[PDB]
Amino acid sequence: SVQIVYKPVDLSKVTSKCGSLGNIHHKPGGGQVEVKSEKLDFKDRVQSKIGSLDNITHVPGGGNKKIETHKLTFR
Amino acid sequence: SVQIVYKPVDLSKVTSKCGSLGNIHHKPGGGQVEVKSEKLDFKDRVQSKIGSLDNITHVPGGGNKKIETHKLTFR
Amino acid sequence: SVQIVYKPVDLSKVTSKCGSLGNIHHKPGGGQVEVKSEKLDFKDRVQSKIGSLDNITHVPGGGNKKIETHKLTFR
Amino acid sequence: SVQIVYKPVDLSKVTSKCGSLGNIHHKPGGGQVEVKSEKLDFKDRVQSKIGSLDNITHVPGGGNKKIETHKLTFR
Amino acid sequence: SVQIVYKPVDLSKVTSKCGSLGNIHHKPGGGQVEVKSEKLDFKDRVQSKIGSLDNITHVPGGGNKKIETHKLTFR
Amino acid sequence: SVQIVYKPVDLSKVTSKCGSLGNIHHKPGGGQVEVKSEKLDFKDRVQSKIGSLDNITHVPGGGNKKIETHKLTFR
Ligand SMILES: Fc1ccc(-c2ccc3c(c2)[nH]c2ccncc23)cn1
Ligand SMILES: Fc1ccc(-c2ccc3c(c2)[nH]c2ccncc23)cn1
Ligand SMILES: Fc1ccc(-c2ccc3c(c2)[nH]c2ccncc23)cn1
Ligand SMILES: Fc1ccc(-c2ccc3c(c2)[nH]c2ccncc23)cn1
Ligand SMILES: Fc1ccc(-c2ccc3c(c2)[nH]c2ccncc23)cn1
Ligand SMILES: Fc1ccc(-c2ccc3c(c2)[nH]c2ccncc23)cn1
Repeated sequence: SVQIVYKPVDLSKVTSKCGSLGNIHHKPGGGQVEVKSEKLDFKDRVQSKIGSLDNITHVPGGGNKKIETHKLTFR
Repeated sequence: SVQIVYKPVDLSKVTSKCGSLGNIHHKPGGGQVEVKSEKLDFKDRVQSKIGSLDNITHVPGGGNKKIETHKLTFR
Repeated sequence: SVQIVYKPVDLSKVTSKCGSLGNIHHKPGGGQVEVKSEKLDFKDRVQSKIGSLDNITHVPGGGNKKIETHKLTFR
Repeated sequence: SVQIVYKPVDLSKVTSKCGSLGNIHHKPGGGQVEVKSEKLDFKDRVQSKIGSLDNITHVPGGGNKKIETHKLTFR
Repeated sequence: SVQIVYKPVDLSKVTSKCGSLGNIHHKPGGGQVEVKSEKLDFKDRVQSKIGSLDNITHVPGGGNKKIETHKLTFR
Repeated sequence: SVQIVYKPVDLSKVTSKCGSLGNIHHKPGGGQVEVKSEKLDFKDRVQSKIGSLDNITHVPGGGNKKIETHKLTFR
């Protein structure tokens, strides 16, 4: 005989209050970029990125995160 | 005979209060960039990034995080 | 006979109060960058990053974190 | 004989630059107001104001002012 | 004979630069107000103000001011 | 014979630079106010103000001021 009771209770709270949020300024890559190449030999795969790439401004009002995992394994 | 009771109780709290949040300024890469190359031999894979890349401004109002794992293993 | 009772109680608290938060200035890479190369031989993989990359401004209103793990193992 | 030449030259400048302007919160009179009167005799004019009156939020983008007066008086 | 030349030259400058401006919070009169009166005799004019009155939030982007007066008086 | 030349030259400058400006909090009158009166005789004009009145939050981006007066008087 085997009896297993799995009764986790979650009454938790993840909250945030922000009176005002803003005046955010993100300016990447305002400088001049010059790339001058001459007599280059590439014998394999080439990946090149020039300029302003993949810059992120992320401004969530809350941005609160809850991660919870439940696992019952029986053998 | 085996009896197992799993009754965790969570009444916890993750909170934040912010009266005001802002006036954030992020300016990466305002300087001039010059890359001058000549007579380079590459015999394998090349990855090149030039400029302002992957800069992040992240401004969450709360940004509060709760991670909780529950694991019951029986053999 | 085996009896196991797992009843952890969490009434904890992770809180923060901030009256005002801001006037944050992050300026990486305002200086001039010059890279001048000549007669370089590369016989293997090359990774190159030039400029202002991967700079982070992270300004959470709370930024409070709770991590809790529960593990009951029976053999 | 009387000769009068009035030739003022104005090449002046009143300018302003604002990158962003906002997140302004004005909350007057959030408190409870109770006025309880009994057996008052007024024998003349009465002016009464109760509550939230005449509060101003004024947010001009420039709000720049130039005042100039020119006066030539001859007798 | 009388000769008068009035040639003032104004090449002046009143300027301002603001990168960001905001997150302004004005909360007057959040407290409770109670006024309890009994058996008052007024024999003349009465002016009464109770509550939150005439509060000002003034947020100009520039708010720059130039005042100049020119006066030529001849007798 | 009378010769008068009035040629003032103004090449002046009133400037300001502010990288960011904000997170301003003005909270007047958060306390409770109680006014309890009984058996008062007023035989003349009465002015009364109770609460939060005439509070000012003034946040100009520049707020720069130039005042200049020119006066030529001849008798
Ligand atoms: F289905 C998807 C969804 C998303 C992406 C994805 C997102 C972001 C980036 C990316 C790929 N590669 C990068 C390199 C440098 N910086 C940022 C990124 C690819 N496949
Ligand atoms: F079905 C889909 C859906 C999305 C994408 C996807 C999204 C974002 C990016 C991407 C691919 N590759 C990148 C490289 C650099 N930076 C960003 C990205 C592809 N397949
Ligand atoms: F599905 C996805 C989703 C996201 C990405 C991803 C995100 C960010 C970056 C990335 C890849 N490579 C980088 C290199 C340097 N700095 C930042 C990043 C790829 N695949
Ligand atoms: F033609 C006009 C135009 C405007 C007004 C005017 C404006 C503002 C106010 C006012 C009168 N009396 C007040 C008392 C207390 N606080 C503010 C004010 C009267 N006549
Ligand atoms: F033709 C006009 C045009 C305007 C008004 C006018 C405007 C504003 C206000 C006013 C009168 N009396 C007040 C008392 C308190 N607070 C504000 C005001 C009267 N006559
Ligand atoms: F035409 C006009 C224009 C404006 C006003 C005016 C403006 C502001 C106020 C006012 C009168 N009396 C006050 C008492 C206390 N605090 C502020 C004010 C009257 N007449």
